[PDB]
Amino acid sequence: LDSCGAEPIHIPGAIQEHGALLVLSAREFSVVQASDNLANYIGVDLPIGAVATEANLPFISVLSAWYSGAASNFRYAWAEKKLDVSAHRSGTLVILEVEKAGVGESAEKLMGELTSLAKYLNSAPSLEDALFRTAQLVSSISGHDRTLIYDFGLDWSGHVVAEAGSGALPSYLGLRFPAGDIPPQARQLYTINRLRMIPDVDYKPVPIRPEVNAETGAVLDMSFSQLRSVSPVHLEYMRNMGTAASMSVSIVVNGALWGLIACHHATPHSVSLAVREACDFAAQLLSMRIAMEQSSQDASRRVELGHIQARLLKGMAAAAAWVDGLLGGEGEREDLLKQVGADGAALVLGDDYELVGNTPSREQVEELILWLGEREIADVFATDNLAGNYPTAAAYASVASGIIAMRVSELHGSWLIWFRPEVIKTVRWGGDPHKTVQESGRIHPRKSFEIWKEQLRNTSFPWSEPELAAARELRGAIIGIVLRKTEE
Amino acid sequence: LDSCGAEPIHIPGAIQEHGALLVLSAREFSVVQASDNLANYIGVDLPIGAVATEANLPFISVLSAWYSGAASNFRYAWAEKKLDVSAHRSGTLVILEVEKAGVGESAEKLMGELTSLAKYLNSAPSLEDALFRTAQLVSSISGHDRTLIYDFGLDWSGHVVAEAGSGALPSYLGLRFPAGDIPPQARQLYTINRLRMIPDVDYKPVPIRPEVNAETGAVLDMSFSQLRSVSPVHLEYMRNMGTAASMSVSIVVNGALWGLIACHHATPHSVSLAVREACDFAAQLLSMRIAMEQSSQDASRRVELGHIQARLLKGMAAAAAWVDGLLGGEGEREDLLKQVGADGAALVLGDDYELVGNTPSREQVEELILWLGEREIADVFATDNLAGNYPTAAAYASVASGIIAMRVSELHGSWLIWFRPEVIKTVRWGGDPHKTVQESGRIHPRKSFEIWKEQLRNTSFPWSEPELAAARELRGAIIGIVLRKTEE
Ligand SMILES: */C=C/C1=C(C)C(=O)N/C1=C\C1=NC(=C\c2[nH]c(/C=C3\NC(=O)C(C=C)=C3C)c(C)c2CCC(=O)O)/C(CCC(=O)O)=C1C
Ligand SMILES: */C=C/C1=C(C)C(=O)N/C1=C\C1=NC(=C\c2[nH]c(/C=C3\NC(=O)C(C=C)=C3C)c(C)c2CCC(=O)O)/C(CCC(=O)O)=C1C
Ligand SMILES: [Ca+2]
Ligand SMILES: [Ca+2]
Repeated sequence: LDSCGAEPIHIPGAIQEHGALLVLSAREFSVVQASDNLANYIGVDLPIGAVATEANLPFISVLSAWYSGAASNFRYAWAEKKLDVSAHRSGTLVILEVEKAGVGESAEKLMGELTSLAKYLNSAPSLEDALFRTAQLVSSISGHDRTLIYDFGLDWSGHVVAEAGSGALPSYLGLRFPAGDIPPQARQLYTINRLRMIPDVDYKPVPIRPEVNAETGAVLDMSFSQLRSVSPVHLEYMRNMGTAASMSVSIVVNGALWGLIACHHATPHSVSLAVREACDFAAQLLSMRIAMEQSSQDASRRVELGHIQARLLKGMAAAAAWVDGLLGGEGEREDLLKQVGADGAALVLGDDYELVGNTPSREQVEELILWLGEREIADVFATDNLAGNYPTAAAYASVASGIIAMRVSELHGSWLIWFRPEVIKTVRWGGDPHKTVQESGRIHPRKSFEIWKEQLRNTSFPWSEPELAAARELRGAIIGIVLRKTEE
Repeated sequence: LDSCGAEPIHIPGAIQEHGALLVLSAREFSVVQASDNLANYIGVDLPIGAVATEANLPFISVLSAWYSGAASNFRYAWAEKKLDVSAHRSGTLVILEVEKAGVGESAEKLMGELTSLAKYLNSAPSLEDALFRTAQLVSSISGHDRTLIYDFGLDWSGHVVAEAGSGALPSYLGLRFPAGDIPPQARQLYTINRLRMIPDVDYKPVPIRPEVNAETGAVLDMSFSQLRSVSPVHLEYMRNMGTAASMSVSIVVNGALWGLIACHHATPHSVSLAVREACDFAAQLLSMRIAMEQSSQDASRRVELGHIQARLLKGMAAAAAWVDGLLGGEGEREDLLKQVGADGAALVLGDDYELVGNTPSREQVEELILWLGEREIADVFATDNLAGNYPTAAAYASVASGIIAMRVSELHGSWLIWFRPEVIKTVRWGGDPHKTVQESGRIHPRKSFEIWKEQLRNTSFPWSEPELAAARELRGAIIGIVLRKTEE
């Protein structure tokens, strides 16, 4: 259960103060909803149900032409009001937003800056150098007191891997922050909407009315609203961190959220639409370099584990008993361990326990199998910290802090379990990563982000996605080989 | 009409000599078809209709397990017969192939070689350096007399951009070869099947029988058959080139065929399955570096042309007459030309001709519009060599060798045409690129690939995909703006 993750952040029915929002129906461009501050930004009152005309909205022919083409987002520089206008499509609606235009900016200056970044990335000595250059560029153009790059781990915790700034905020470079600082619905949203900005932590939310959109009969889906009012609890987190403004940018690599470029200010601070879009572009450029590196490594590992797989599957088929493809020689046993980069394995077939390499005792495995028995396992169970959910395991963390466990073969109660040892390491966090407080029925963030150091115990080197896949495929192979052998 | 492009290369009903082929039905693994040389490679006669058993095929339980999992290709090292076995799925069939195994190779040596390439690419000073390193690696592992990298142009002609080898074959580095050397169905096939090998140009094809597959009732689709007998006319091309063996590898970037790693030998030469797969891997690695570079440039250009588009669309909407967004000031006119990187444009609205920048005369444009009038144009007509299909245009190649032409507005006979000048350049081809001979009812390749040099005339700098898109979008915008203005 995750109460943080359950907040419906995409439907707050309000926006921040630095702009206004209008919802139009696609066919007619009839005004279906509006933020309470609309007439202010645009100088004309649009009653609900009324038809936007060119007199109200000088850009409406451009909006019309945009609507029916391919571009996902509308942009229009409304010089007269010094407003930047943006829009997106949602169902049968157009959601239109306006904000103050940038001052003293040009497309041509931003293009030269991004071109230089692209060229630098297109050589790119090293990823580290690519990350620092990208943070420095974003810092230069956004004017924020701090810009960092936040790299997500397999558990959705993250480490600060690059940083630039004015000195007005603390340094978090090299620190880890827990998964729960960005809850899963926020992570999902941030996968599909790559930009956000909070220019003043203490804005007063501006209501969107009417509450119910008459075209849809539901509340407004603000997933792609740039002005969307943000979660109260995140604002509390910002206050606790001492950041009066933020802006972040998703780094999306091969369709998955790789990390964030996160920016903060010690006082209120906004960034123009053109500069936000340039920061997205910068993140995309960086993502291309990251991808080169990520995919080469991943693919190489899959090739490697494929070779080991081919040998195991061949020996399993050639042997009288499939198990001897795993246990029947020194190469077989070495390959068994290498298949997932483990240091040990138990093959448990009914009452026969066969321990290979470095394992817990028979007695420890039997207890572990009883413990596993009581869970639903789709294909494989994997953990890098078995003591975490199975405390009796702390007694054998030196050999089996990490496990991949799975049922195998045609016999219920037969398992293949791979083991990894504890690897102790010192981990420095931005504050106590267990510190969330429950109060008035809600989970609140920690108050301190001061370096919080631990000697991490009972935790193995993490299981990679190629190692998990290889486990799944081995499992599939064992049963398919068996099935076919049985046809005879 | 393209008779070269019409040959059904994926259904020759025969294979090359260096392996054998068996078609199995998926459910039963019943033998549906076989190459005439099968019993030779595998030592057991499989009558058609008969059920493959483990005695015939020791790997059949592995094949069975593979069939029902996710992997696209089967591989099995049949040590006893020193055969490499491969397979793929096609409809309800499995197509299984066997060939001689490699001698004195290891997975671990190939992995170290590819890892070093990946690491080099993951810094990669320059694309040129990446291309040469990749050719050198492929040369090292494949043993071919020559390895080159062949980069496709927008017209599907290609230039040799890297090369390595023994000296036993000529150098083609820096030469261009015409589009018709690889016809469009071959290019399509090579987009989805990234590997091919022809170990001996003078092999005698081995028939697959029966002719009709009884499970499907049609001939065998050999698109993904590695042993497939190849087009006779390509074999003629190889003989003319003096290459007794070849192997090539597609370089696929963002789903499109970017180029080939092409290898040749002056005498017969084969490459093992493991080495072919390593060459595919090498091409994929290279593709990741190419992609970084390609996508950055493309994306930057789209941003740039987007900015110009936003200005044009805004001026078109603000003006009484949409045309003044294009003609109504110095910026408007500059943006009009810049929208597609042109040096000139004609906006022709009924009988009013408005020429901007460097154009042909009114009289020349009027004739051009008559010529255009007689063609079907989906959205835009674009060429980099207008004299090519419109010879009277040679008289104004200095100003309008290249054009993008399109109908615009709500009035039939209204056009926007952008112009580019001739850029003369010296082009060196691998033989006369117009030289194909018709004989006995078929098109044959040239006999000489000796450097063939021309001063290329009547040809502009080529139109890029972002420039074409920008033209299409402008066209869409003009009509949408007009439509909405008209609502009033
Ligand atoms: C019970 C809920 C939450 C706890 C507890 C908590 O700590 N956060 C909780 C919820 C949300 N956080 C949201 C957004 C968000 N969080 C971060 C986190 C970081 N900021 C940093 O500076 C660093 C590290 C140096 C971290 C790890 C960021 C960057 C963001 C995005 C907003 C921004 O750029 O400031 C969030 C969603 C907010 C919204 O979009 O409505 C929730 C619900
Ligand atoms: C009328 C048909 C053809 C003309 C004329 C011609 O010149 N080629 C014709 C047809 C086919 N070519 C096919 C394959 C193919 N072509 C090339 C071309 C090159 N080899 C080179 O060395 C260089 C440049 C240095 C070029 C441009 C290659 C590489 C290939 C792929 C085969 C290989 O690696 O040798 C083809 C299809 C063959 C098949 O797959 O069946 C046809 C029909
Ligand atoms: Ca990561
Ligand atoms: Ca190219």
